[PDB]
Amino acid sequence: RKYFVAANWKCNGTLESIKSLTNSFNNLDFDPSKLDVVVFPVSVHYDHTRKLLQSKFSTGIQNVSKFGEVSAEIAKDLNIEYVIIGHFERRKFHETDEDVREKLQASLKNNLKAVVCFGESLEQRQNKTIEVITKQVKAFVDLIDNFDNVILVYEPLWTGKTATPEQAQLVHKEIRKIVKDTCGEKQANQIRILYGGSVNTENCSSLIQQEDIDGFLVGNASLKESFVDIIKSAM
Amino acid sequence: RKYFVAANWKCNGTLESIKSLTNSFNNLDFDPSKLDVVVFPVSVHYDHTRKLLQSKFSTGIQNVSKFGNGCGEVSAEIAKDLNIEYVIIGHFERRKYFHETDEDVREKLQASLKNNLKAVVCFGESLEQREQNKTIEVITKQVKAFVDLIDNFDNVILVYEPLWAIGTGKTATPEQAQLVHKEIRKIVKDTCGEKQANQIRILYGGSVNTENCSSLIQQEDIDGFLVGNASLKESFVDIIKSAM
Ligand code: NA
Ligand code: NA
Repeated sequence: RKYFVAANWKCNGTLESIKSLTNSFNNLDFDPSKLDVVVFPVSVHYDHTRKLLQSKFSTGIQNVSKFGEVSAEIAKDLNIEYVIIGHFERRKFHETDEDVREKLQASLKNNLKAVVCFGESLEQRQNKTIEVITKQVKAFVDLIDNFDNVILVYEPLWTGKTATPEQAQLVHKEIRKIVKDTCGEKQANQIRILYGGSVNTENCSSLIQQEDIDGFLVGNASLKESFVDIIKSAM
Repeated sequence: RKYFVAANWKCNGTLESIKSLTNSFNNLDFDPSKLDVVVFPVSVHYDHTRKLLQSKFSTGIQNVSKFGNGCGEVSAEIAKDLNIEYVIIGHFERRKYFHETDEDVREKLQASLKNNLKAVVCFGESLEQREQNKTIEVITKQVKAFVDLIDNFDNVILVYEPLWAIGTGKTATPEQAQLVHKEIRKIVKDTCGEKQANQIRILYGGSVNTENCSSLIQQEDIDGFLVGNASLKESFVDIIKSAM
């Protein structure tokens, strides 16, 4: 299964900053049949970003409507390949597990690929981690039609605490067993589970080495040149 | 006051349908020094739309974040960097489906005006509110939530959305609309002064079609429209024509 590294630029960038940053990304020699690399710019930067990045990179948008909203139909029509669903920022705009299920159903009926985010809070980590994550995942997992095309992301919302690569691997493990339980062992073995906590050039190798971590959804470190080194950890 | 006609495409369009629609719009001869016509396409259609439209049309986006730069949001800063001239704030759909509050509207307007954007600011009362004689109460509270932020009164445009006559069965008439706009205008007179109240554009944001536009625009305190699905049509040109 293909490792997958994603740049979530969140609400950042200017037309010049994107030219320079996409240029440095372009400089990276990687094989896209080996490794998926996905850039998620702000909506109004999408066409600019998609033009500038080479075809070896995929692109997506950071949210999609279950119905100011970008509909899945509109994304389909523009050849926009990926959408992010359920990012904790969106949940903390009050997005619920039901909204996440319903966005995924909308995206999948339109031939979109989805990067779906979940994970447990500090308080829930009352030893409620597998419970919280089993509920979050069961809320949408039955919708998955092709297990190459839905990418899960564990976001350790649990603050002044840091997650170790061991603690990440343990939650990945249990997500892939939730999937195995709920959908089958071959499905679980197919699905990419990315780490979506704090990822930088210094801890990325320790995480990608982990048996159940297949890449990353990267926030602030993906606004820098050196994001190419996070990609290189996955090469 | 120049009249002001806005096309809110809401969640609609493809690339070819936009090429076709923008071509029809470009065929209309109006004087943009006498009439403001603003198109608000979906975010991912903005670049395409702005290229296809002639300069007589202004453009904008349908929502803006209250947070600056720092998932899913377009900041006022990013908009200003893209030379996006207008934003829509407070549309009923955002108040309904995203829980947008009067506080969010104020902060969005604050972020917008600090970044040199012009703002189309929507408000309006529900059926239940109107039935309890709360029209004036609710509109006063909604307008007072942001009205002290307005500097140049050409650069903020108010929109009355009669939620009570949107998907309720109920229809509003032009007299009913005019009465509300007059009340809105006195709110602005009472809070910012006579000159500012007579400068500000107040649009009707209820159901606007080829059928009703002229009945609406002719009322004294109705200065235009924020038009939804009727703006996804070539005959949007005839709505503009009533304001010409
Ligand atoms: Na791995
Ligand atoms: Na009038």
